[PDB]
Order: sequence, then C-alpha cells, then structure tokens
Amino acid sequence: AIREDTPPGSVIQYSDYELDTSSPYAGGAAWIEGEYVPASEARISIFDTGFGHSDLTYTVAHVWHGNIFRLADHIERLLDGARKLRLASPYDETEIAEIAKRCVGLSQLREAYVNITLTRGYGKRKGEKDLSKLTSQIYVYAIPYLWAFPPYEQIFGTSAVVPRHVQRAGRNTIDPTIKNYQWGDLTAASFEAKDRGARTGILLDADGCVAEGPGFNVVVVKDGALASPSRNALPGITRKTVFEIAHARGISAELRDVTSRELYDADELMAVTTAGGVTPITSLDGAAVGDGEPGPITVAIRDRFWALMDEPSDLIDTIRY
Amino acid sequence: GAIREDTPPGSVIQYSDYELDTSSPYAGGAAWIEGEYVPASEARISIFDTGFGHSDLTYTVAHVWHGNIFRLADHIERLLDGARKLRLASPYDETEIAEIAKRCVGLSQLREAYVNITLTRGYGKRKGEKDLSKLTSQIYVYAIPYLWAFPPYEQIFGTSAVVPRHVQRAGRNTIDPTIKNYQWGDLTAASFEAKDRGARTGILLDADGCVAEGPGFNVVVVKDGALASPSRNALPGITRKTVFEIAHARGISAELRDVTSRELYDADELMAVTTAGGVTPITSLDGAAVGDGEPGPITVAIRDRFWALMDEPSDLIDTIRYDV
Repeated sequence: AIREDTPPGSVIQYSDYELDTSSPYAGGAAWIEGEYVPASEARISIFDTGFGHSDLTYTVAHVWHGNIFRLADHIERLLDGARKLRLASPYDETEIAEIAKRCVGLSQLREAYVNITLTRGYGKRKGEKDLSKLTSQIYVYAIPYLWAFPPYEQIFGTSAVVPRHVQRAGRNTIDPTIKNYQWGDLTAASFEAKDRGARTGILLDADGCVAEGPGFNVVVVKDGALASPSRNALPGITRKTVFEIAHARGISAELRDVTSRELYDADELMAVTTAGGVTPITSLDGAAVGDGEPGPITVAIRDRFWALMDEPSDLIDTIRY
Repeated sequence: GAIREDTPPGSVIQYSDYELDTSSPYAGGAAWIEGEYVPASEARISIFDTGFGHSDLTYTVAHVWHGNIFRLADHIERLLDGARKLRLASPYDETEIAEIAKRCVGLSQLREAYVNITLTRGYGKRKGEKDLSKLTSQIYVYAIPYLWAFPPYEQIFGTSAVVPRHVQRAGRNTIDPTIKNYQWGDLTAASFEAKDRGARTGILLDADGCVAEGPGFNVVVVKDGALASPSRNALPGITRKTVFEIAHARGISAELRDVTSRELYDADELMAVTTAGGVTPITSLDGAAVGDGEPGPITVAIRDRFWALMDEPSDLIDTIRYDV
C-alpha cells in the first residue's frame, strides 16, 4: 500500500498518483553492492559484521509529496557518526545522495521512507575479526512511508509511559548520539509500554534525566519554552527543525538536561522524529498532559513542519521520477 | 577457505588433518536459511529482517573439534531460554535446531568448525512493519571453518589485556548481557581502545565498578588457588560452566560473585573463557605482568583438560556424522 488513511482536515495528506505496474522497482527500491534491485529482492550477506556485531550507523530521510527533506544534513550526520566509529565510507557524500535520490525515483513513491546504512562489512574469510580485512558496505533503500506514530495520532496525540524496568543506554556504553540498530533497551521500553497500555515510553538515563523514546526525540513545552535532552539522545534532524521553527516564532528553545519532574510538570509534550514528524503526547503514565489534547505550541510547530515539506527551499529537494 | 591453521607442537591443540572433497558445493561452509541448506559463501538475509534493523535477536555458538560437537544441547537450551526472555518465539523445536546444526557441520565437512545458531524476530510481509505479532521469527544456522577469539599460540602462551577508561559494559537494565546478542557497540569500542593501548583485548567493568565480560569472553580470576567469575553483567558461558566443572573435579574452589576491579589487579592468574578457542591465559593487564607474566598453573591445568574433554566420549560431546 503506497498510502493509508489520514484525517481529512489534517495538514497531513497523501499525494494522489498511481504506481506503474510495469516497472519491477515500482513501490520498492533498494541498492545493494553496486546494483539497484527491487526491495522485495534486497538481501545482505549473513557474514556482514554490521549484522553480527551491529557494527553500523544509519540515517533515514523522508520524502513527502515528491520532495526529499534535509537529505544533505542526514548524510552529513551519518558520516560524522561513522568517523566516531572509525568506520570509513566507500562513497562520498554526493555519491550517497545520488544513490538515494535515484532509489526514490525507481521506487516511484511521492511519500516514502529512505534508509542509508553504513556497515563495517566483510573481509575475504567468513567471520573475520580484523578491521584491516573488512571493507565497509553501504546499503540504501526506499520504501512506502512508515509512521513511528499513526497519522491520526499525529493529529490528535498519543499516550506514553516512563518505563520503570528499562533505562536508556549510556553515552559510554552504546552511544545514543550515534544512530544505531542496537535497540535492546528501546524494544524493552516498547514492550513495557504496551503492557501498561500506552503506545510508547520516554526513557531516562542513568542519573535519572530524560533521554529519548524508541525512535524519537522528546521535546518538553513549559511556560512557553521548549527544552529537549542534550545527552543520551540522538541529535535528530526533526528536532533541529522544530527548534528552528521555534526560534523563527521567537520561542525559547534549548538543549539541556531535563528532569523527570519536568516531564510530569509539562504544559505540552511532543515526540519528534523523521518518520511522521511531530506528535503530541497527550497522556503520560495514564494521566492527561495539560488539557489532554494537543497543546497550541505543539500544534503550531507541527502544522508548520508539514507546511515546510511543500514550500520550496534549501531544506526540500524535488526527487525526479 | 583454510580448514586449519598452525598450532604449537607440544600444545594440546592440534587440528585434525583430512582433506576437503572439492566436489560438493557445501564443502568448507554450510548454512541453513529460509528452509534450505546453502553454501556459506551464498548465505544472505533480507535487509528487512528486524533482527538487523533493531538487532532484535538472540544467538548461540557451538564449536566442533576433531569431528565432535561440544555441549550442543546446553547451547540450544540457553538460546531458547534467552528467547523466552525476549518474548521471541522460535519456529523450530530443540531437536529440530540440533538436527539442522549437525547437518550443517556434515555438509561443511569440517572436523574443526564454528557453528552459529541465530533466532530473530524476523520480517512481516509489509516492509519494516512495527507490529510484533505480524512478524514471523527466523532461524539461521551456519557452520564454517574454526574461528579463534585468540590465536592458538596465544592460547598456549597467554595474551595481553587492558581495562578501558572510556567504555563500560551495558547494564542489566539497558541491554542485558545475560542474553547473547549482536549489540557489540560497547565491546567494539573496547577492542579499539585496547588496540590503541597496544593490548590484544579489554576487560570491561559495569556501572558499580565490578568486572564485566570482556568482548567475546567471560573472565575468570584465580586468587589463592580459587576461581571467581562475575555473577552479574556477564553472559552465562558454557565454557565458563565447563571450567567450573573441571575445577570441581580437580578440587579447586570456584564461585560466581561480584569481582572488584582492585581484585582484578591483585589476582594470581587471569583467564579468558569462550567457546571459540576455550581457555586463554591473560599474562599481562594494563602493560604489567599478571604475577609471573607466564600462563598460571591452575589455568594451564584447566585448559589442557578442557581440550582433552573434546576427545573422551561423554554426554558433553556428540560425534557428527560427516557421511551425507
């Protein structure tokens, strides 16, 4: 399915277009080992140490209405993280962008989820343990748009818990600031949230400050100001965008430690991520956040984020199909 | 591939000499994926398996020496116990998994081999579905030429380690070390730090400052003729289990407990235990000799008897039928 239901008045509306049924790449495109191939066919060698050791970094960029959003920023973030991992990219920035945009083209999707993965790769002999012998492998795929939170929740908000049983991985153990596939703590959080009947969980770090959720940054709105955790959390591109919008409106937006107490005391809570953008979190721990309905500042920031996808700018590049 | 490698001449570690029959494609590497056996060089999985995207998986590794696979049932029991902890459900049963693992070793034709069984959350027909129930779990098994966490000459003569200043092992409440996982971020950072310091490995610490499993290996500390190994934040190693059993048969006292870092420095002998290569002395820590700087008596005894264990008939060993 290349589209799914969204609220009628909503700022979020899918684009009307019919997939060609002739092209194999239509509706799913991936690029593996120097070849573009249909997503249904994409496979990687079990012996890639990025699977065996999750020795990888990734980024995802979203395309809405034919436009890729902040793709240059995402690739810059991917390469900064790889350098921290002493992981070396086979391709340069431009080359990676080139592959990504072609992928969306052959995918033929106005709305799509695009993943770029850089892994330590494999050497000649299976299971090799030497960094010297491995050569990094890049994997890129474009698939129908994916929602961290359902679109109806994007308009009307979502429910969350602070998980008691799991905490976010520390900066010195598995750095959350490098986007990674090592989701053990995050998956644990989601299981705890659904046992508690919430849709998600906001995790805390070792000192007890707010960290992030599974797949999203958390932004806390109080006294007409925005705060988001500065440590034990990814530097999300969606978060940077939300802060940019807030500064344009003249609202104070800061990255700092955020106490759990603040989380409970907040006027508005939002979850921000590349897949689905800006989500109101209307309830925390079974209790209403403020009114119980999406906060006005959250509403403003979300509505302008979706607007940004359509207005022409440096941030959005038009995919050519 | 190379079925063998050089081993020290006096050493208890000697490869079995045979030659691979080059006719078969499976010879030298066998794998089982999506319901069919395939040559290892051909083994691949869908990018969309959530075992990659989220590393939502558990695994175990068994070693084959001189034609016999070692404690394979214990390994499969541990894998599925962890899977139950992860709310991960296996498609195939205990017997079925053992059946596939041993067939992989047979078609491999390796009398010395590395066998991996991996259980993953898998992939829904929809690409990247977040719904747990919509996904269907996958079992992947592969048998490949033997791999050494430490080189055999290092098994006989010892190895070097540091405790990293910059990295800690993931805690029980973040990514459970007690479940075998591919989430090696902390472990990889540790190996990098040891290389920069010029040691071959690193012994990690937990949040309280107690010893934690070194990457790909449990740590055993010998002091005053007794064995201690970390009880919290270390995988329950089968090699460690065996090392403890041998210690009991020899009348050496062995306990699973918290080990303070100072204890690590104060030790008489240090050993590293894992399935891939067994028992390794750690002669030097942080660039200083551990005692004599030579493999410890207790360590040597348990190492030699471990390898001997591979050859004596027992319930621990099952003979692989390479006929196929």
